[PDB]
Amino acid sequence: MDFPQQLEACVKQANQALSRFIAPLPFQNTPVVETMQYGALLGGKRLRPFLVYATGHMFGVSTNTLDAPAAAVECIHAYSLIHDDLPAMDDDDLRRGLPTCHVKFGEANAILAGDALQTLAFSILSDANMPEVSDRDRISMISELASASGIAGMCGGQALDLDAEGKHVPLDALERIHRHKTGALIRAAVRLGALSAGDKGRRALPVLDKYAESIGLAFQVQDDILDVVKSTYPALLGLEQARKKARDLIDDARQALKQLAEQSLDTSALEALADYIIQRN
Amino acid sequence: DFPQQLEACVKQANQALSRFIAPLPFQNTPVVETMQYGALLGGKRLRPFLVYATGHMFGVSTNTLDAPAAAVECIHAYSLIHDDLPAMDDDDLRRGLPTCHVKFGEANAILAGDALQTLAFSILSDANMPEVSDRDRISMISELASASGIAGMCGGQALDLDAEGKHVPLDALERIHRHKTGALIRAAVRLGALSAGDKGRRALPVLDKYAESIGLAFQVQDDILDVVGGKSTYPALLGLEQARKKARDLIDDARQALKQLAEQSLDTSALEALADYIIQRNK
Ligand SMILES: CC(C)CCOP(=O)(O)OP(=O)(O)O
Ligand SMILES: CC(C)CCOP(=O)(O)OP(=O)(O)O
Repeated sequence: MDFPQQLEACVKQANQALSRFIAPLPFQNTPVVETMQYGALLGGKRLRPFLVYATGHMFGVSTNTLDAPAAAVECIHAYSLIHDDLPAMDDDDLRRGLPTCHVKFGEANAILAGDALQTLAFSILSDANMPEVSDRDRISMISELASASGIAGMCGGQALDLDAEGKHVPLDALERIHRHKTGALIRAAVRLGALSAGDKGRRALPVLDKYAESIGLAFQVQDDILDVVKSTYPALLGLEQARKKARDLIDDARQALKQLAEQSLDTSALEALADYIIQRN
Repeated sequence: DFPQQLEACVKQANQALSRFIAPLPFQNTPVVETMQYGALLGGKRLRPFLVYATGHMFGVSTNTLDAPAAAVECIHAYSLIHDDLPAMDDDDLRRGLPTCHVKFGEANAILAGDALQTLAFSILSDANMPEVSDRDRISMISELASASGIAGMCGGQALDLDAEGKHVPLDALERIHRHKTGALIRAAVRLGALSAGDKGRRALPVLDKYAESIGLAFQVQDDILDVVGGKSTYPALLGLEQARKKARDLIDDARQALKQLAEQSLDTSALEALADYIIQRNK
């Protein structure tokens, strides 16, 4: 199967995993729970779950066990978008070809839905059945998701980003904003997949981190290029050197995978992802 | 002496809170300045009091209890920052001072509340709790999450909104409170007990009774004090004096639940003083 079919397949897996935890929730007939479902399940590429699944599978972890961190990272991802769309934030009327949550359900419902999705990520990690995941590793997973999603990571990146409005920050500052705003949660997806496998996965982390941060930045560069085809990669470097940048970052990602392949790990899915990113634009 | 124990637990909870907020990165950013303003300035710290009092009953150290005390207060703090927003309760003032969104703008207030919720989970998974088991630590995280999310606090805030000016009946009103404020108050007690482990876990059945009783009693008493100190309240549905009776009956339950524990060599004096304080407050 081609990567487009793989993405379709993961989207369906990520979607099941998501609904398996969302459907048993109380208050289903309320605007807020309806907003949570709209905001979490309708559209999206599910790249964070993909990373959890792909990384976990390399270490021989079942899809059942991985459904948990895959849904949990997507819950953090979904909540951030709901809050980021708010008029006080990015103020978006449309997302995923659909009116954003605050437009459809109202700001209060959007605020609460986002708040509750964050919490659900932690309930999932602390409650989901993961038969071969030790208690120590589960705490590492929770700890990782929390530092990556909070002020040290995602929130902290969003803070920096709003502060950078109208400041035309240099490339190094820009990459720092991205590393925290999106890099941290993408690194978390990979880290949760490997922690899932225990000590074996825990040893591949320094290399997996390099892969994750590199593809995290490569995604942002491609997004920026797609926008033209605040500071952005193209605005700072010019189109050609932004394309070069994405190519450089994917090379960095492949070097990381090279180290994993040398440890007899199947990097095919992670390699397929680097391939998909660089063929973009 | 109890009003002095409260001031003592407040200064302590604040220390705990600062312990976990101060070393965070980006200290010189509006968002972080907002988390500090919202978490630390003003408040009675009753949830932390519940954590400290329940834990101390089992001889758990304060240094250890600083974690669950700070974590529950972060959840509480974040809920107020978000609830104060114009789209929600729309409050310009709180604790006698401008609210977060008024002082720092909505964007910051939104982000700071989000980051405080995350911090609660970073505290429970990272804090040094030398005597706390991994299975218990996990139970402490699971509990905070269930109590704070759609099944607890957020779900209560929703029920409360979806009921905007609907004159809900008594059962619906109690359901709103049970989730909106009861769950987190019970979580405070449940976390204090969990840190102790086995001894604490066996006390939960009775501790929950105490927690649920005082949780509702706080709300009934708030309603009473709003009257003598449309949306449904206890005096509006029951009558002022029937609301007082209701609060009094709740504290009785709380005292009885505690007897059962004091009947197992547990010093319930602090939890007793709190139950008495609830029903006795005049402002
Ligand atoms: C483009 C956009 C505003 C949506 C943000 O999410 P994202 O593009 O980081 O999500 P993925 O790159 O993981 O698909
Ligand atoms: C004044 C008053 C007791 C009402 C404040 O209620 P709150 O929920 O903000 O805090 P408590 O639960 O500690 O009372």
